[PDB]
Amino acid sequence: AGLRKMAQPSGVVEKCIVRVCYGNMALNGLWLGDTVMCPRHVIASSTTSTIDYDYALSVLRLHNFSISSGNVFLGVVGVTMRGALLQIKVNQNNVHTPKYTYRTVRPGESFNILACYDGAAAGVYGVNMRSNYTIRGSFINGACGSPGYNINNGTVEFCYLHQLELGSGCHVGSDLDGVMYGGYEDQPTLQVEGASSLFTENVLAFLYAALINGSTWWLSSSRIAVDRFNEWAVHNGMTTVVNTDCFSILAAKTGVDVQRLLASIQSLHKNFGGKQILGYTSLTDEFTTGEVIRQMYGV
Amino acid sequence: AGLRKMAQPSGVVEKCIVRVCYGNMALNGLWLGDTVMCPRHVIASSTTSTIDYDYALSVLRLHNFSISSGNVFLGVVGVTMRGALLQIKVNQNNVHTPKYTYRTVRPGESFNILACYDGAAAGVYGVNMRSNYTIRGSFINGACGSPGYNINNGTVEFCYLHQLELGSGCHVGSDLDGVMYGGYEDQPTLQVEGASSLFTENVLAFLYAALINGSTWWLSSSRIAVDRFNEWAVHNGMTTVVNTDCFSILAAKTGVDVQRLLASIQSLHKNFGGKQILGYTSLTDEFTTGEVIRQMYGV
Ligand SMILES: *[C@H](O)[C@H](C[C@@H]1CCNC1=O)NC(=O)[C@H](CC(C)C)NC(=O)OCc1ccccc1
Ligand SMILES: *[C@H](O)[C@H](C[C@@H]1CCNC1=O)NC(=O)[C@H](CC(C)C)NC(=O)OCc1ccccc1
Repeated sequence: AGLRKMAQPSGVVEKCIVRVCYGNMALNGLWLGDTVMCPRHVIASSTTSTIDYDYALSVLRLHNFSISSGNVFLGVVGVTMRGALLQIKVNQNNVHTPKYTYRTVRPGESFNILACYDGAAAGVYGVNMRSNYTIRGSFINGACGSPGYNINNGTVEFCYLHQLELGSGCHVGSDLDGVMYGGYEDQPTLQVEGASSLFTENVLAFLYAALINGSTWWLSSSRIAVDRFNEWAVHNGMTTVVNTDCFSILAAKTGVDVQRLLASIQSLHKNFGGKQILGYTSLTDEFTTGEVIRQMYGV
Repeated sequence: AGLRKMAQPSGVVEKCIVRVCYGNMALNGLWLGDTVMCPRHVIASSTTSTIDYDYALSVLRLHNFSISSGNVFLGVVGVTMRGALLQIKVNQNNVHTPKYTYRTVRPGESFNILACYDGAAAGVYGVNMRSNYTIRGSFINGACGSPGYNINNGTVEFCYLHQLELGSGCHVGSDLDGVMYGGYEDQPTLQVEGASSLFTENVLAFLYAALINGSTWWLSSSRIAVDRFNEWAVHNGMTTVVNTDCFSILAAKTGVDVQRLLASIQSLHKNFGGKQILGYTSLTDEFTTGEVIRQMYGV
């Protein structure tokens, strides 16, 4: 019993973290095979104005990099621009490289953050990509380059490298192709986050978890159809429901259909805060159907 | 920016997990040196009526154990009772044993859980020991023997091995000395959790984190002496405050003294009136001052 937001174990990723320094900047990189990937703002000069990154690369000198795995320093052979990342070729292969892939995550999907400082892992926690392509992380100065990952059947799927914090305190990365999530710029100029909405398909998963754990006080007797709910959602800070086949096994185990949970969601919006669900805010959207099925029933 | 309940990286503990099977029982053990520690109910022939564990040990057949680290099987040399644990001497030293200590945690303290099934880590999350010596876990069948840990200066401090779930779904372990937290029994008979109170010093830490992250709408201009607050606390489900030295740094960073936060707690203890603080709709006691200082300022 219980429901907790968990991270997948971090050991296989920990041995891939390096410290990457250039000039006055220091952040983290991801060392796989004979390449280190890191946010390109490590080569930028200090300025609140816009950075011409092609110019910064044109004046770069390879001997000004300092890249280290612990107290072992890696020699730099070359550098390539990769979107908002640098691909740095080094003279040593990481013998602890796991089997890995890259994958760009989509809104509402969960993954794991390995928060790193000075080229070493400090903390690990699960996150969920919001509708405005930000995550609700915890990062302070020095965290850039911290990776996000999922572990799928022995292969590490890398999906995020940390890049910046917005004025609201939420967090933005790029994928490992160098594409910034949400299209935000890797620039120091002021940008404000897009509007954020609760991810309704994840709220549905959370409410099924609550039923399985014996929480029913919030359950409506009424029903509302998916498309009518979706019309209400986009005026009330919630995302539309697109996928429902994923709920079939949860509806079968609990005896409760999606239309009943959608009506419950509308009512919870009306006395919002009056009571928690399993000790959480009643409209919690950080859990996916997959995470719930794993925690309730196993892998 | 941000505040997240996070775990310390799990890599050094993952290499210590083994699968321990006996008869119809399957759980997890902790392999350090040439010893495997696991909950002694692995040798119980029921978990349904009161168990004479000394008898169970006296009729044990060493060969009926199956202990494995991945696909490496460990030979059992002998078995000793250690409180609510078995101390199993095995024929191989774990070469990946980290530097480690044991320590029994106290109410209000945080640590990390590595949830394990079939002798392998599946998830990691942070917890905080309640005043009734239970934790807010997520565990299903097969999780017993999952360890709790902290890491300090590269030394692993083991403080918990998972033992049982109480009727309400909260979770109980033993320390690595074999002493059950809270004096609960490692017996299948009926047990109910004791009364629980919110840990006020942790609620204070959370409100300081909220201030550092720009959440101030709830902050009282009024204040209340620690004396007066403690009279209210014991009739309102909260612990008394005696240590305020742990807030000196946070009060200096924010300019807000403890007495104003105590008045705010009184106002917020019933509800947040429909608003949120760092995403919460009710007070949380899961964060210590140490976690908050680390996440806001590093170390
Ligand atoms: C890389 O370590 C850093 C991570 C930030 C630092 C504070 N919390 C974080 O997550 N990223 C940057 O400093 C980034 C560099 C740009 C060239 C992309 N800029 C940034 O995040 O500053 C925006 C900001 C505004 C207001 C408060 C805090 C940060
Ligand atoms: C060890 O794997 C197991 C972990 C429980 C199982 C369900 N969630 C857990 O944390 N511990 C026990 O099964 C324990 C055995 C002692 C009483 C000897 N008994 C227990 O936890 O209460 C029984 C129970 C079983 C299944 C669900 C809820 C309670």
